Amino acid sequence: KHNMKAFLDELKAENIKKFLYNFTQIPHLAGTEQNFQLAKQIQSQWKEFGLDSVELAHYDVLLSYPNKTHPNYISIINEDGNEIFNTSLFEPPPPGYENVSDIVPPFSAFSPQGMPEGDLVYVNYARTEDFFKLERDMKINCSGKIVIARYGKVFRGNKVKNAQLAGAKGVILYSDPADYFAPGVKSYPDGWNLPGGGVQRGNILNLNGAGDPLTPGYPANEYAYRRGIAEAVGLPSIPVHPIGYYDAQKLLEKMGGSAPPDSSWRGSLKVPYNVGPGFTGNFSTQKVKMHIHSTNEVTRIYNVIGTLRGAVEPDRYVILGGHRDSWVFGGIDPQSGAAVVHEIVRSFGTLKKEGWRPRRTILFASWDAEEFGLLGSTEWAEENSRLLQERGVAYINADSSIEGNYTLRVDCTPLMYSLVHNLTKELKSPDEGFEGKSLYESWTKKSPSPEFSGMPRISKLGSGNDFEVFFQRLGIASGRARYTKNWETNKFSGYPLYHSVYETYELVEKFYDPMFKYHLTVAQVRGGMVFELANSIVLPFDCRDYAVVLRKYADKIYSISMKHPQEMKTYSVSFDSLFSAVKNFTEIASKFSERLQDFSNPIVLRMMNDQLMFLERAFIDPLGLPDRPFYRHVIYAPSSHNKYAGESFPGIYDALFDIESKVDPSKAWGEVKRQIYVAAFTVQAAAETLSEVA
Amino acid sequence: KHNMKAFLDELKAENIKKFLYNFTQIPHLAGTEQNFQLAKQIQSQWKEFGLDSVELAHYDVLLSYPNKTHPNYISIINEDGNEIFNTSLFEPPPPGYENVSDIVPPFSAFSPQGMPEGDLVYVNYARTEDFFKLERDMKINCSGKIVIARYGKVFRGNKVKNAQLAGAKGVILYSDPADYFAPGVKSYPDGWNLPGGGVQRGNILNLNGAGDPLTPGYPANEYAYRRGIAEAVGLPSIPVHPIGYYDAQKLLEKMGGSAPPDSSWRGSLKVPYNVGPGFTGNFSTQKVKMHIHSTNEVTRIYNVIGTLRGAVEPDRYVILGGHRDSWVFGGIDPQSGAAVVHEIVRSFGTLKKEGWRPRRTILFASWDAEEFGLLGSTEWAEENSRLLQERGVAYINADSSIEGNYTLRVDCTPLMYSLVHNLTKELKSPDEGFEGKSLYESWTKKSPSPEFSGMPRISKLGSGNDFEVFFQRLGIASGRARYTKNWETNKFSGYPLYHSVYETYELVEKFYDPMFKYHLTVAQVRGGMVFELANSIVLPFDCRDYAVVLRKYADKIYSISMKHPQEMKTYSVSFDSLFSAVKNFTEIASKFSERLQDFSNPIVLRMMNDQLMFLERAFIDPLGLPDRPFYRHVIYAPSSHNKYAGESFPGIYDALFDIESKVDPSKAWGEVKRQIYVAAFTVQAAAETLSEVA
Ligand SMILES: *[C@@H]1O[C@H](CO)[C@@H](O[C@@H]2O[C@H](CO)[C@@H](O[C@@H]3O[C@H](CO)[C@@H](O)[C@H](O[C@H]4O[C@H](CO)[C@@H](O)[C@H](O)[C@@H]4O)[C@@H]3O)[C@H](O)[C@H]2NC(C)=O)[C@H](O)[C@H]1NC(C)=O
Ligand SMILES: *[C@@H]1O[C@H](CO)[C@@H](O[C@@H]2O[C@H](CO)[C@@H](O[C@@H]3O[C@H](CO)[C@@H](O)[C@H](O[C@H]4O[C@H](CO)[C@@H](O)[C@H](O)[C@@H]4O)[C@@H]3O)[C@H](O)[C@H]2NC(C)=O)[C@H](O)[C@H]1NC(C)=O
Ligand SMILES: CSCC[C@H](NC(=O)N[C@@H](CCCCNC(=O)c1ccc(I)cc1)C(=O)O)C(=O)O
Ligand SMILES: CSCC[C@H](NC(=O)N[C@@H](CCCCNC(=O)c1ccc(I)cc1)C(=O)O)C(=O)O
Ligand SMILES: *[C@@H]1O[C@H](CO)[C@@H](O[C@@H]2O[C@H](CO)[C@@H](O)[C@H](O)[C@H]2NC(C)=O)[C@H](O)[C@H]1NC(C)=O
Ligand SMILES: *[C@@H]1O[C@H](CO)[C@@H](O[C@@H]2O[C@H](CO)[C@@H](O)[C@H](O)[C@H]2NC(C)=O)[C@H](O)[C@H]1NC(C)=O
Ligand SMILES: *[C@@H]1O[C@H](CO)[C@@H](O[C@@H]2O[C@H](CO)[C@@H](O)[C@H](O)[C@H]2NC(C)=O)[C@H](O)[C@H]1NC(C)=O
Ligand SMILES: *[C@@H]1O[C@H](CO)[C@@H](O[C@@H]2O[C@H](CO)[C@@H](O)[C@H](O)[C@H]2NC(C)=O)[C@H](O)[C@H]1NC(C)=O
Ligand SMILES: *[C@@H]1O[C@H](CO)[C@@H](O[C@@H]2O[C@H](CO)[C@@H](O)[C@H](O)[C@H]2NC(C)=O)[C@H](O)[C@H]1NC(C)=O
Ligand SMILES: *[C@@H]1O[C@H](CO)[C@@H](O[C@@H]2O[C@H](CO)[C@@H](O)[C@H](O)[C@H]2NC(C)=O)[C@H](O)[C@H]1NC(C)=O
Ligand SMILES: *[C@@H]1O[C@H](CO)[C@@H](O)[C@H](O)[C@H]1NC(C)=O
Ligand SMILES: *[C@@H]1O[C@H](CO)[C@@H](O)[C@H](O)[C@H]1NC(C)=O
Ligand SMILES: *[C@@H]1O[C@H](CO)[C@@H](O)[C@H](O)[C@H]1NC(C)=O
Ligand SMILES: *[C@@H]1O[C@H](CO)[C@@H](O)[C@H](O)[C@H]1NC(C)=O
Ligand SMILES: *[C@@H]1O[C@H](CO)[C@@H](O)[C@H](O)[C@H]1NC(C)=O
Ligand SMILES: *[C@@H]1O[C@H](CO)[C@@H](O)[C@H](O)[C@H]1NC(C)=O
Ligand SMILES: [Ca+2]
Ligand SMILES: [Ca+2]
Ligand SMILES: [Cl-]
Ligand SMILES: [Cl-]
Ligand SMILES: [Zn+2]
Ligand SMILES: [Zn+2]
Ligand SMILES: [Zn+2]
Ligand SMILES: [Zn+2]
Repeated sequence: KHNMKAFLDELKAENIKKFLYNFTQIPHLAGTEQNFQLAKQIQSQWKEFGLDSVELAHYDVLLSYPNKTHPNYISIINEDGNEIFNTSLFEPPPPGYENVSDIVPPFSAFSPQGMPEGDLVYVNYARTEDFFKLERDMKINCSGKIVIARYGKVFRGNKVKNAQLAGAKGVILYSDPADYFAPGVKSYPDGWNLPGGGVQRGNILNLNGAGDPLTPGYPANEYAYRRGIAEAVGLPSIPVHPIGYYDAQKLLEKMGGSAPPDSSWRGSLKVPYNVGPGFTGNFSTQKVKMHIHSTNEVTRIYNVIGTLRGAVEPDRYVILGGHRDSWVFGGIDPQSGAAVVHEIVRSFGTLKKEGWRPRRTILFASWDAEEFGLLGSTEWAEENSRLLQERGVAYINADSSIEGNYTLRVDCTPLMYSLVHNLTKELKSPDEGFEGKSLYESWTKKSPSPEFSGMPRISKLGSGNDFEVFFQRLGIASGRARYTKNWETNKFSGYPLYHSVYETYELVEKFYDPMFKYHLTVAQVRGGMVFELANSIVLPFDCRDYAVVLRKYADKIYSISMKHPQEMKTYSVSFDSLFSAVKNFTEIASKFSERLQDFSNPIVLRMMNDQLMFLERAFIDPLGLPDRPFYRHVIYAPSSHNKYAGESFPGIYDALFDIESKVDPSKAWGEVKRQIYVAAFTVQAAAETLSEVA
Repeated sequence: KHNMKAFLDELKAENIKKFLYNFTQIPHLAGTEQNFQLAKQIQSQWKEFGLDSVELAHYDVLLSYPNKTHPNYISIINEDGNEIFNTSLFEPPPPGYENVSDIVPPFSAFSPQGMPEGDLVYVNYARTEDFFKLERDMKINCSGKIVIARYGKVFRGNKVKNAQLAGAKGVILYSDPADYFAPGVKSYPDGWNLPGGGVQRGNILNLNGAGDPLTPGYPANEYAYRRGIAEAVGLPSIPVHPIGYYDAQKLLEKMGGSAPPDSSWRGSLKVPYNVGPGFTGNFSTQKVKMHIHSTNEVTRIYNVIGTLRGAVEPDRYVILGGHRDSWVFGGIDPQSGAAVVHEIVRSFGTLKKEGWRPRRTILFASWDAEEFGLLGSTEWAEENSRLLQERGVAYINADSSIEGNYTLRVDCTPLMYSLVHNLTKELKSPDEGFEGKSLYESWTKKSPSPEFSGMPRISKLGSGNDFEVFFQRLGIASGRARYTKNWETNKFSGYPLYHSVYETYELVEKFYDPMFKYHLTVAQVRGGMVFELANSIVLPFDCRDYAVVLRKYADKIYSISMKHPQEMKTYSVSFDSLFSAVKNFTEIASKFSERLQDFSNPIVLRMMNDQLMFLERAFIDPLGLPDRPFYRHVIYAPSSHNKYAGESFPGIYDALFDIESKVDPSKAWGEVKRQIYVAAFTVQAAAETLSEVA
């Protein structure tokens, strides 16, 4: 038989291992020849595997690279202008790779050029609340200063945005061992920790969903009109560069001015973590000088798009996508994901060669330039938005399959909660001590829901990966799943070797997953989800799960507002409409579920499948969120303080944030009321898509 | 049998006559009790007629009314401040209606209040080219002047916008007998011409598709947040008032300054049509003073929405809609249309009572507040946009059925051209001399296509009626049809009694259509279109007709650009991408048509019906046109110079308009190139929705 068990049984850990080795021997940086060659290899192999069509979709997008003959570095400079200490020009390469060429040195992609010189201020994680503490409580002014911030907690582009608005003239990002060195584990190559010379690459854009900075709204095809660089979307205005903790120690050790305000500001280095500005007495005349010479360049990128045509509903698309470009070798990010996608394609293709096809069309994507701002997925979605609008059932992302070996991590739309619970109850746990137990059992034990007993945690979607355009712009039901660590406070910081040269095949094979059993489990989860979405007669979405969360989110946003009772009285701020809409959605969803269970009629079925498919779509507002036109989902958006985190009722949340500091409370509370109206209307309008159609 | 002939045969001229009489005995001004009572009557009757459900959908929108105890008028004032001539406070009511109460006096809806006093400048029709002539050629400055303009040629809101930007401090609109008095016909009540005391009411908003000025984007429901009046959309900034030609003569007769520049500036009154500014020598010290005291008021409006549920595809909607609110009695506008809709509902209901249902759902709408800016249709579409997006097959409008007795007039999407041709070939011509001939034959003879021999003229859609939100915002295939006059130069001016108290039942019964045969023909066209759209197994849309027009429109926009060859050389302005996209659309449409003719499989059928339905949808750009976010169709928009006219490739057209006057030609030609890219992309993306789906 050709059922899900047949699909799942065909997946093999040893194939995932072979693919991971094959994809990680040389760097695959976006825009480079190496990565184009890998695209062509994947295209050829997906064809061999049995897909109906496999094409490359190319775009010409703005990328950023260091200047090979004018390298980036930071100095401490004396009053005579002598550079007395310099940060490293490259990470010491790992054993056996010291002769690999074209390893891009650490840099912050899209930094502007400059050579700012100044006094340092230390800003902890450079979060919104860290700058509030500095400027409001400690009365420290960052204007004209170079800020030094530790990586962790929030997306680095948010740090840079925050520093820019505080008036900084430059930002130095570093990896503190508090966040990137687990106690009792050795540094690479002897363990999975970051060494003092390791550095985390990554872009510092704030694109808010736009994709290529030069072509917002439209694909960057051959005839595209491009914005001038001065009008580009999302580019930082001050130079930025990342460094390792050996170099950070040298910059932080001489810091003077004010003591850290409390222990949450101190990392694990042997320095005081003084906030500054500037250095202690003896070194008061020394400064820090940055030298950044990176260039932004329009560069061709290539997505591979494979199609497995549906037997019954070929005009309904289930998409499994993940990226292929990496900063260096991509041992975890992304090739641990890409190897899983490759084995999933091979398995579906095996069934296809035996005469099977899925009910609905499955599209498989190998995206390019994810590391430079989700560029490949977003340009392709811009090109194909009308097809995706009207035909897109679901998107499952497939970046890194592992970031630890402890338990499952899942973020997805509520419409997928029941699917994930049911699938994980049918899969074997790979965990020590849970032999013979379901993955649902191990996951629920290790990562309990904060809300419900005997349920696992599933988080909201924000941004930070290639599902963003599908979910936040287009309103296609999306999900993601991987294996993770037990390090809760580090959930947005990345594993220690994230975006470093040290993330290699050997890292994964020696220290993360020697038997590739966690990779196999992730392949079963991602592939099983795609299988069910593409083959179930009724789409496997439960609208009642959205009703449950909407009440949760309404209670939460009401509780934030209720911190300001006198203003709610003064400005007549009522959440009554939003609770009414949620109540209506709950009632209508319950009645729809009854009809769905109670309805031989393929028109009623498809009518009902269309209601299920367009339900996520109903939460899209074609006017977008305030000043973020490409974030259009009214229930979820990436947090304005941390792109990696999802925020619920984002338009209301942002209207309320720090509202006590707004100079015109009438205007500010008016906009809260406006956002309550938009949210109440949108929830009611989504509910009504589930009513009887006539 | 229950087929289209059965539906068409059930329609009766004598019923349309009875309904028209019933709907025109008292005024039905939007927001008044009279119009709410008519809504309730229609709701009850549509229920009686057999519809499955009939509901009222109400909204609270900004309307505008004169002040009953502080009337609007214009004076000529002497230097001592004595008002020596006053315009009328009301139109002399027609015979037998001199005791009807609540006839709203002539006013321009949404005029601000004020009492500006100044010198007159005469501006012909106040078109963009009339102001170019005044300011650029004649060197006459309208700043601080009161402008007097004749109605005709373009939407009055465009006149007001133009006058405002020329610096006018007020606008007086009047009906010149050149445009509103056909030679050799008597004035009402003895014929269909406008008497010297008649006045055309009408709104002067420039909403650009927004609907209620206080709630753009969202329905004006009970909990809506409203903009403050200072932020309202589309309100004029200077007072405006309309007058009849007896009063105009008194204002124009003393005009001095410059002679009219040529004969196209002279109307038919016995005055010189001097442009001014101000009066001739003896009267040079007299001024004109306006007194406008109208108020804008949020007021409840009511749409009636009737549903006839489809037997096979109940989640596909064919909509027949037209408005019910009138300025006064609405003899032609709108009740000649509403009477036709009423008889169409009665006929469909007769079939329903015999056991028939249409294949797809038919929705019938009686819209409110069309006269105040398409408010009822637009608020309802805003409320239901997600259902309409995903389920809307077509919208057929049904305002005035007659504006003459000469031949048919049709404006519709190219997707409906073949449907209209085929239907009209099967209907009887009602015209004298064409007894026994088809309507297609008479129509083609009287209104030949400028492009093709043996074809009739069908025009583009712009705005001016309730189809606007469905077509220009949502991208639902739309059409309209009525009987018209033989007066080509008057095609946007309105029939002589347009929006006057004199448009009564007697006007229609005596002078337009005594046998109600033209009304019956229009009912057969509108109803036949709805019947075919709701019942044909394959949707009756021909994508190849869009391919033909797209080439026409591309040739036309290229030819406009080619008036500037040196700039096209300098700025490398190429239309190659747009012609490539049109060529691709033509090829793909041809192949789709082959499959459609060549494909027992209801999934392939519906898949193909969905491709047909979403084809109009593909021309929508979710970012809208420049500074007009609610006009989203890339091929058509209402002309920026005349809301009644449709413009093709509007984004390119507006980028090119008057480009030789732009101060920064680099920037201006850059934006032309941007608009070519958007249009080429959009045409290619629409073409690709017709490709094989996988
Ligand atoms: C959740 O679904 C429910 C339906 O079960 C839906 O209920 C609707 O609520 C609206 C708003 O309360 C009701 O609107 C009323 O409609 C009547 C006519 O039916 C009007 O007369 C009312 O207006 C009068 O009263 C107002 C309030 O005092 C005054 O402001 C106004 O000036 C008038 O005096 C009012 O518009 C509507 O009837 C019901 N529909 C039902 C029960 O079928 C509710 O809106 C849904 N929630 C959301 C957020 O959409
Ligand atoms: C109408 O449909 C046709 C398909 O029948 C479609 O043709 C496509 O045209 C584009 C643009 O010309 C082609 O893009 C090329 O793709 C190749 C790889 O396939 C690239 O190597 C090309 O780039 C090189 O050449 C460029 C031009 O000199 C340089 O600017 C560039 O730097 C490179 O040197 C180029 O991107 C595409 O291959 C075809 N696809 C086909 C034939 O299948 C056409 O685009 C459609 N029209 C519209 C408006 O969409
Ligand atoms: C906007 S352009 C982004 C470009 C690039 N993207 C990433 O590197 N993404 C990594 C981030 C890893 C650290 C944060 N972890 C989470 O956010 C997280 C949430 C849920 C689940 I299930 C798994 C992981 C990733 O998603 O794996 C960048 O950020 O530089
Ligand atoms: C933006 S709010 C509009 C509110 C209101 N609308 C109308 O009165 N509409 C009348 C206009 C009649 C004169 C112009 N004729 C055409 O445009 C025309 C084109 C094609 C065909 I087939 C038939 C007629 C109408 O459509 O009948 C207004 O204009 O004050
Ligand atoms: C990754 O695997 C691919 C596929 O097996 C290898 O590419 C093949 O290499 C052989 C020998 O050079 C050629 O004959 C084939 O044409 C290639 N097939 C393709 C590209 O589809 C590639 O060598 C492997 N890479 C590494 C680093 O081991
Ligand atoms: C840090 O790097 C800089 C740049 O290479 C070094 O400064 C240069 O030193 C050379 C040789 O002494 C001079 O000829 C250059 O003019 C210097 N350039 C600049 C910009 O100062 C510096 O010596 C290095 N510092 C340390 C401690 O290694
Ligand atoms: C997850 O599994 C549950 C348990 O089998 C499914 O819920 C059952 O669905 C069937 C078919 O509609 C009903 O007859 C049962 O009453 C349901 N049992 C319940 C709710 O306890 C559920 O549909 C599955 N979720 C999916 C497929 O998304
Ligand atoms: C228009 O026609 C309607 C429907 O026949 C008339 O309304 C009816 O009037 C009678 C007598 O007053 C009542 O018994 C019914 O209840 C009404 N029916 C409705 C409202 O559905 C109305 O009188 C006619 N109007 C004019 C001006 O002739
Ligand atoms: C035009 O109308 C105005 C306003 O009613 C008339 O002016 C008024 O005349 C009365 C009686 O003589 C005075 O008491 C008012 O003070 C006047 N009002 C204003 C604003 O001037 C005027 O007489 C009318 N002119 C003509 C020619 O009929
Ligand atoms: C308008 O009528 C024509 C003439 O009957 C229809 O075109 C025919 O359609 C049938 C069915 O697909 C084909 O077999 C013929 O070859 C067509 N004849 C032609 C093109 O000359 C046309 O489809 C009708 N238009 C509609 C229904 O929108
Ligand atoms: C990189 O730096 C070199 C050496 O100074 C310079 O010649 C070249 O212009 C730079 N390349 C760029 C800016 O792309
Ligand atoms: C910070 O410093 C600059 C002076 O260089 C000043 O313009 C700015 O207002 C200061 N901000 C605060 C909060 O002191
Ligand atoms: C794998 O799990 C073991 C046992 O709990 C742990 O000691 C090891 O550190 C884990 N590896 C990683 C990379 O987390
Ligand atoms: C209308 O005019 C009267 C009489 O001057 C005045 O009392 C009232 O305020 C006005 N009504 C309005 C502005 O709605
Ligand atoms: C028109 O008149 C005013 C002076 O009242 C002036 O400000 C404006 O620039 C003038 N425009 C032209 C074109 O003369
Ligand atoms: C109706 O047609 C006749 C004959 O052509 C014409 O004389 C008459 O004016 C028409 N009526 C109207 C209102 O156009
Ligand atoms: Ca783009
Ligand atoms: Ca509105
Ligand atoms: Cl992922
Ligand atoms: Cl109409
Ligand atoms: Zn990644
Ligand atoms: Zn990454
Ligand atoms: Zn009308
Ligand atoms: Zn009208």
